[PDB]
Amino acid sequence: ANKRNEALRIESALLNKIAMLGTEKTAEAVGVDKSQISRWKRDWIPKFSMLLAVLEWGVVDDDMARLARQVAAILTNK
Amino acid sequence: RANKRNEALRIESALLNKIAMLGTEKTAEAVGVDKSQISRWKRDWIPKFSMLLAVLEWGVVDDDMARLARQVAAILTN
Amino acid sequence: RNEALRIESALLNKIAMLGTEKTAEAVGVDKSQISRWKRDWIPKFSMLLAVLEWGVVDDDMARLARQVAAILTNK
Amino acid sequence: KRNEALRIESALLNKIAMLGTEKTAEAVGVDKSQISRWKRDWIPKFSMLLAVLEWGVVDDDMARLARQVAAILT
Repeated sequence: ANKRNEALRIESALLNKIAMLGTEKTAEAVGVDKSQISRWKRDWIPKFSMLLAVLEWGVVDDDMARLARQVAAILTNK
Repeated sequence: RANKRNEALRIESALLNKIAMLGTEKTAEAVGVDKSQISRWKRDWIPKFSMLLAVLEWGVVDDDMARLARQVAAILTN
Repeated sequence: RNEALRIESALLNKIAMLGTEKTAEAVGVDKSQISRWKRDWIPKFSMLLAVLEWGVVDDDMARLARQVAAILTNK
Repeated sequence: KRNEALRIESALLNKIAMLGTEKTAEAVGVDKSQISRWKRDWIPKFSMLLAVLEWGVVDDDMARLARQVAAILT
């Protein structure tokens, strides 16, 4: 349900940030030869992408956002 | 004169701070794990991962940095 | 249950300000304990101070609330 | 100095006495055979916390906090 959808939520922001930076730089800025990394995404990012989801890494994120753009509400609105 | 090194460390902290705090309470499916548990896993891919997370400039939230946010945020929210 | 709670909230923000890790180090508490610290000891001492009608209050957690108002309140 | 802690434990132990070394240990909770073990490791540590928490955490210290505390509150 949510521990799985929200894990994949992270598999996705993770893959996306590789993408952004460069599959290349995000791979020599962080070990793992071209061939190994990428087809590593296949099997090992999904795994510790659940992990983050397990730590609620979301609520903190989301809460750090809820509160953020909630205090940005005494600004938006008063 | 650290740029990435440090954060791969700041991040890596709060992680094994949670893979023990909530850790092998649920962490074998949380990451679908070998015969059974392995923190020998963690020293394998958590440090690399923390790097990635750092490289990806992924999140932050120091645990007592949050609290302060929250408090300030509550102070600014009444 | 008393303003012991109020006090707890204070001490924790101070610890947070100064830094949970620097503060454990500066105080006795080693990273091993920091939780016990925050979950038995802080609350318990907070009662004592409440009972002791001690008081010491969050002025510093003010300067922050407002000092985050300085930067955020302007762009 | 950091016998600032001593002056604290001192003032704490005074308020305690001045109020009741039991009217107090129940006001907070805890009894006689442990009530004595309380005076010594606990009060001092708390005094030390109080004395640490009583260091300046100066301006620039207050700035890096106020900065990133707010860097997340946006």
